[PDB]
Amino acid sequence: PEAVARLGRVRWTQQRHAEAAVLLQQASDAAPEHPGIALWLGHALEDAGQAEAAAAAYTRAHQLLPEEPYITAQLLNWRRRLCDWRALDVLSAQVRAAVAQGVGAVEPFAFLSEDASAAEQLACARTRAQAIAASVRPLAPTRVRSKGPLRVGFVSNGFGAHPTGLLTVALFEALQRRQPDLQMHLFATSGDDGSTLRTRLAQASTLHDVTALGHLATAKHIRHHGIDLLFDLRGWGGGGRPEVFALRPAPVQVNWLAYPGTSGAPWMDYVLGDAFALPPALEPFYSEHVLRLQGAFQPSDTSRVVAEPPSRTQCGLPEQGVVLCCFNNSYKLNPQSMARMLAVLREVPDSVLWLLSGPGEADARLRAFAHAQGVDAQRLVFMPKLPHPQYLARYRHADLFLDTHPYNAHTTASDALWTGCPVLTTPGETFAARVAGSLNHHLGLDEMNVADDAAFVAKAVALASDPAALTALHARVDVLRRASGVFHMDGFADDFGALLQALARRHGWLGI
Ligand SMILES: O=C1NC(=O)C(=O)C(=O)N1
Repeated sequence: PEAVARLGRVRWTQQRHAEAAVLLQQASDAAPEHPGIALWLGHALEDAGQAEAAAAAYTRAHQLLPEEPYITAQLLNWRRRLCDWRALDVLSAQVRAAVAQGVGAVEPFAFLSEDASAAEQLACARTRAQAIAASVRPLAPTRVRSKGPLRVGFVSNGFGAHPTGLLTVALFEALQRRQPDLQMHLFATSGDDGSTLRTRLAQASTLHDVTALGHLATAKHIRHHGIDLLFDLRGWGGGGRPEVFALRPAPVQVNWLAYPGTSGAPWMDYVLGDAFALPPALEPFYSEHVLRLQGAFQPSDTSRVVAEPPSRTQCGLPEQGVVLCCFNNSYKLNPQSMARMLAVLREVPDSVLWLLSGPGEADARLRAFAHAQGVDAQRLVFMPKLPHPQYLARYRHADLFLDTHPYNAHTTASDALWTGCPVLTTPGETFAARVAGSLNHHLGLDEMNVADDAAFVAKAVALASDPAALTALHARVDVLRRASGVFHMDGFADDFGALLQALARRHGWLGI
């Protein structure tokens, strides 16, 4: 059992994931009390795409080492992803308690899913950042160059058909064309996926494939290019590499557009946000010194021709009736967010709720939940996984997009609005809970940022039972869509590049 588990750990290392699971299973069966085993069976199954089973292992892992914070955090994040709300209140309290005593175990990105103040979030991101910052030894300090073309770098694991590259690409294209004085460098931590996004990016910047490399080497590689300002678009989220940034390969390091919160990190100099999503009230809760673009913090791909979707029926929708949708990551679909969406459904009879098909049995769960809330399960409709262009097309059948709290739709909110679908949100009290709000505000749709849950249901019921007002809202989105600066990458470029040159001067750049 102790041996098995390690062979199967070997299999794990050499992507023979299928057998890793069958070995680790064989171990777990024979020694069902061994927490370390339960724990490896769990990462095993997960990476063999057996979600439900994977989470079952973390449950037992938790039953065996109840006082263990890291396991508890891992279990909660797994249950959110599967929309399994058994004991969510307790689990959520333990994770927050850990952060408070931290130790250390809560991953900051998972933590974004919790009902937690901007303060707890800072505590959490600082605690993590510290354990990393200590175990590492920074590279020889350097300074922003005095003379010349400013070298600006961005590191990300989604350059290509992913959120990051998918938001930044028209931006990178505008900057090549409008900000010649800036030299744009993309350090891509994932390989060429053959997406036209990946080509475009490579065509608009100098794209370095550092996918082969390790933390130390990556830093050293960035430093080889003598990058003056280095943007972390990663951020505490999956596909590393914070330890890269801890080596401070660049003398100025900016947290932007990727991780919707503070880094808590001593190696991170600036965060870039906006007046709305990061307002003065919230600055004390950022370790970075705050910068702000003139408009919304988020760019997007303003060349996308939204395609034509298949008929409502071929998309599983009925023909008449309002389609309110919430395309978002499953972990964001919390009890509070589902309740308020289902409340709309109850009071507006005709009507339907369109969701992304989640992992494991998430969809069965949300069905059963809808029924518990006294709503026909048939009225939830689930979209499968689809290439961006076909996915993006689906918003054409959407009537109103209903945001989640406390972790807003981010790229999906930008996607809706671009296709012309209004987005309803309740801007909360942390950056991540204010991303929709900031798009709406900057687009001019303040009436779509409402105060609380009751207001959310009220506004949505208003729109859903008055198609006249609803059709007119779309019309309004459309005007605002082409006239606000939110979707003017050209202006966004000019803004960014100027704010970039400014930062550079403060750290002693003499331009030219
Ligand atoms: O481009 C996307 N394709 C998807 O299938 C999806 O779920 C999403 O959020 N974004």
